[PDB]
Amino acid sequence: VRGQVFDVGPRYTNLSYGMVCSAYDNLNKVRVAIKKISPFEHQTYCQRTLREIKILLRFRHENIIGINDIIRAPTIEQMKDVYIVQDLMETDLYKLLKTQHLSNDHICYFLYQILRGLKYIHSANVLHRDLKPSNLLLNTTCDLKILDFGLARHTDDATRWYRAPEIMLNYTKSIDIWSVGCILAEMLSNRPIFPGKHYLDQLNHILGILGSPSQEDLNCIINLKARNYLLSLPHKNKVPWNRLFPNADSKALDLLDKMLTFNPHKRIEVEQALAHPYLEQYYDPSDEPIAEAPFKLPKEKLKELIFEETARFQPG
Repeated sequence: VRGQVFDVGPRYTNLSYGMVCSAYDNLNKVRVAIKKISPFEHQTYCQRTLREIKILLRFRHENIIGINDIIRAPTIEQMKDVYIVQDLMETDLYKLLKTQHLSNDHICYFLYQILRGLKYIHSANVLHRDLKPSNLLLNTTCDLKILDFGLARHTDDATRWYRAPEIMLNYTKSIDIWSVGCILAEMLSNRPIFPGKHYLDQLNHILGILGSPSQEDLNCIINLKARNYLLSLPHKNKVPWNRLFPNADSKALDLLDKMLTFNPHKRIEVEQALAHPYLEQYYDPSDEPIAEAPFKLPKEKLKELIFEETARFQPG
């Protein structure tokens, strides 16, 4: 013990305040971030923890936070906590957007890294489902890494402001691109584009900017409660992107428009976004890898599964 308890091996030496701490890596001689997880009484927490560990251990990508080490007891009986060790990140996009104007070059670079990581995620048959500024970590040289796969789902199976319209009306990979579109909007103005105060308010905010959906888009909504809801709303005209973002690069707004497309079947794909003129300085498909290994219970089995998943980091 070396405090409540935050007991992290010989390897992790200094300390600054499941809870998170910065700490000194005595091997790699860089400081690191350590998340103390205590999930084992709660089936729900065991689920999120298992999913996040299984996903992060399979993934190897520059724009996805890796797991460098896992600290736990050598036996299931003694394992009450798990410590996840990750690269120390200066900041996240949430904190950055609270006080910093982003240059066009930073917006372009951040967007490119987000999309590059998301291409990899999607190629593994994973949906993130909770992309938001606080889940995007930056280091001091503006390298960007995607955080938090606790809520992730297989493509064959969240936070209101970034939620796609079809989540309220109806699903696919397209959910994540909408979130990215919301984040780009937020990078352009330093304010959330759709700050809904409740579930249906989020739809009112989207339609306030996009305008009322077309007959063609509504024809795609087969759920009657959802379609009739949309038909009950007063008509709204589209607000042009250049009215909202008079300073913005016209290529950025073109791409924004294609990401914030109401109909998920018409919405731009991640790989089409990467190939958009806005990202031409960065785009290099051979340097935009896909996953080698795409993805295909009570407390006690999940605890056992978390034990097994974490075995590779043990001295053996």
